[PDB]
Amino acid sequence: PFVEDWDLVQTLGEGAYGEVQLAVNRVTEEAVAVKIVDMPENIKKEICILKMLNHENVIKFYGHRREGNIQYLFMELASGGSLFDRIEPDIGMPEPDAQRFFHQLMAGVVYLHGIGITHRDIKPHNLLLDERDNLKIADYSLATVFRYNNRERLLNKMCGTLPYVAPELLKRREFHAEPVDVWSCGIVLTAMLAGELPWDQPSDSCQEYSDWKEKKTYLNPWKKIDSAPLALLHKILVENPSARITIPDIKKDRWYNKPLK
Ligand SMILES: CNc1nc(Nc2ccc(C(=O)N3CCOCC3)cc2OC)nc2[nH]cc(Cl)c12
Ligand SMILES: [Cl-]
Ligand code: NA
Repeated sequence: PFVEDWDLVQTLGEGAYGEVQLAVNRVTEEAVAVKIVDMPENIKKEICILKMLNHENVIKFYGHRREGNIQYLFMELASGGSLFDRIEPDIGMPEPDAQRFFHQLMAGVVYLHGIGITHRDIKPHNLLLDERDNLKIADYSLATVFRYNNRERLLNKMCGTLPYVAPELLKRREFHAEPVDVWSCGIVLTAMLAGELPWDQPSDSCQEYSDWKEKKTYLNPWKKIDSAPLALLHKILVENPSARITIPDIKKDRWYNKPLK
């Protein structure tokens, strides 16, 4: 299987709609990633957002080709695979590696927000790694514009992944985009530091979430996390989105700025 000059050589991942393949150019040996979609107002938006992206912690879009019912979206390859696969279950990863990834994730998210794009599904499966283990935010199939001509639009559509999703998204008819992405970054931070997700969803009927709101940090996963990163998580995973820490203030946090191995 192939497309114009590229061979499709290995399945890198399966998706709801699609598949991502390792594409290797027959002549040049360049290797890229190609997302293959069967059957497009949506993918029209997606491609449009994809052509905006230019930042070292965001997956680069190379171009696309339509061949019948199939669209081929060519993108930078992340040959390190996903962050998901660097997280040891029940353990996490070393704190200095978690911090570095968190810095890189912030740099990507600030970039996105700066161009008025929200990603809306930040989680370790969507955070890929290049050959030097530089983090790249991938998959813009749920991404959308929240700021345009310097005017913010609130969101109303429910989407994302329940364990990463902010509580306002389940309780409010409309909500601001930025604090939803900040929240998912805090759940990613927890996963990195504890190798476990704290709750099934941030709802009033989920006991693990009530436990957090009651500050029972002698329970897992919090008891596995050092007090400095945990103090940051206390400012990110705040139920009311107007009281939640913003990225400019994350950048002032004591753990964020702590030198580590
Ligand atoms: C899954 N999506 C993607 N995947 C990749 N790369 C890779 C992802 C996973 C692996 C990986 O460990 N494997 C082991 C298990 O069998 C599959 C490959 C390797 C990758 O590269 C060589 N690069 C992308 N760039 C944009 C998207 Cl979107 C994307
Ligand atoms: Cl996890
Ligand atoms: Na698991």
